[PDB]
Amino acid sequence: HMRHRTLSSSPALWASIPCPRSELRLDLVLASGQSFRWKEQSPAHWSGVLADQVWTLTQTEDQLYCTVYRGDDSQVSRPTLEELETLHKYFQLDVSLAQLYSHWASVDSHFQRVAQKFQGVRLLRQDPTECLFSFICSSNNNIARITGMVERLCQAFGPRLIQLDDVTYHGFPNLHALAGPEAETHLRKLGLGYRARYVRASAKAILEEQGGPAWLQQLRVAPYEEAHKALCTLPGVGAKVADCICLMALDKPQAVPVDVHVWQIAHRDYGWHPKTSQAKGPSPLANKELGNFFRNLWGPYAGWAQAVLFSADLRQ
Ligand SMILES: Cc1nc2[nH]c(N)nc(=S)c2[nH]1
Ligand code: NI
Repeated sequence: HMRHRTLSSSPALWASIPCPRSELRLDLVLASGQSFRWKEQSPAHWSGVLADQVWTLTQTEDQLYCTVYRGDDSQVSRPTLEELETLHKYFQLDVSLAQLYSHWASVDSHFQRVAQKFQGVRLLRQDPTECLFSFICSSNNNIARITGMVERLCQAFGPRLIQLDDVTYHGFPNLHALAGPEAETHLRKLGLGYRARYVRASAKAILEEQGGPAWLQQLRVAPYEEAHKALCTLPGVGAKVADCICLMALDKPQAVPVDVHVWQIAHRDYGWHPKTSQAKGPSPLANKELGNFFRNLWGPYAGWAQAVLFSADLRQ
């Protein structure tokens, strides 16, 4: 009934935010392992849900164009001012990525080379709940599969928003919905495997042990180290997952997730080995050590630099 807008099709309905290609490349940010809720339905047109609404996003060399689908039986209008603010905060556009790129570059030549080809990789400020349960799905997984699991989980447990072409859009579930006695069984049906148990258990744990989603808000203002430790008490959440959530949803720019990719990057590209470890390969200690290494080199926005390299290590 209703269709995925392009900018050519329905230019009336779009609005714009002044934003150079160099501060944000949508195609590098939206499907490079931060959010799993965005897809390029038509070329250069990214559609996804954001806080119980659907958006299509596209950009020129100096403009970010965006349009909103309210969902309900609505008078299709342009994005409001508040909705444009919501998108501004989402891309943390107050932060100048140009100055961060040069600041990291001045101590790190490897970064300088990569950053040539990979500009406009910045961090989304994601909802905590959505980031938590998406990253619980990330264990022993690739982006594409995580994307699939998260989509079905939202269709199965989350409120229906709107349909566009053959795609139905659902909001992220509340904790209560994931915590119930049939939730693990349903989630296995949806292909999550062992992650089904961690999803239900962490949903149940945040409700009963931590008092629901205001807890995640507390962790947003809590210092990084405290947030990381508290996340790590949850079923299915270790250092990597906890660091991804810290970086991506709890405003801890210094959080450096250490997975197989950044372990490999460190060794291959930086010649780093664990010093204070005698054991040669990965471990909790060595991984924590590697995180410290990157903070020391890049500074309090080490997490963001790390995202530039992670994103670049996907594209051959
Ligand atoms: C899905 C995903 N896994 C990740 N691991 C690391 N180290 N960095 C990022 S940004 C990431 N994203
Ligand atoms: Ni070596």
